[PDB]
Parts: sequence; C-alpha cells; structure tokens
Amino acid sequence: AVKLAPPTDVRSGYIRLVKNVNYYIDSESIWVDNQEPQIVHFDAVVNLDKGLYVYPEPKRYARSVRQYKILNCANYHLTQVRTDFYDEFWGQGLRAAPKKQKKHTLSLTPDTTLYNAAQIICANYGK
Repeated sequence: AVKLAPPTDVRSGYIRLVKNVNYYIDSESIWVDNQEPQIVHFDAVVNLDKGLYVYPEPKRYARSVRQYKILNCANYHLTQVRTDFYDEFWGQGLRAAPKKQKKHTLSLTPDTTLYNAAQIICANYGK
C-alpha cells in the first residue's frame, strides 16, 4: 500500500539525528526553562516512512509527527507531552490528534534515537 519518500533535503531550522535520518529537532520550538536551565522543552518532528490514516477521511494520511518533549539534562529524563499528526512533512499542514494524549516520562539509555537527541540538546545548553 502506502510507500512514501521522506525529504532528503533538510528544511531550514530542523536538526537531523544521526541515528534516525527522518527524526528532527525543530530549532524554533526550543525553550530553555528560565528558572532551571537544565530543563528544555522542544518539538521532535518525524517525517514518516508510512502514511498513518488517522484522519476522518479515508485516504487522508499523516506524513509527519510532531511531539512535544521535555528533557531534563541533569538526569536525561525525557517526558512525552503531546502528539500531533500532520498531512505534510516537517510537522505542518492539516493536524489530527488522538483524543486523550498519552503522557510518559522515560529515563533514557544510551545508543537510541532519543538519547541522540538528548545529547544534542544537553550539549548545546548543558554547558
């Protein structure tokens, strides 16, 4: 069925992770906590290798996923706050969201797409 081709060219302001080339940090989404700068909020944006049909209309499918994250660089805890699906790449276009958002905080372990992102974030702001 669906069988799609995420952009090779990086749209300005998006930071590609080495361990998943379709996984990005939206630079413009980044906020470092004013009171505790070890904590930084940001959007993770994933260009999909498969259309996710999460829209009311049958052959409308999501091309990307935008996830609100909160990272504590002190302990590498990553909190998943919300998820939105978009029918274009780079987390734009028509949005669809699940009805209740699953939130979850994960203690990150080494050598995984998320740890990658943490290392970039904390490297930039953790010092």
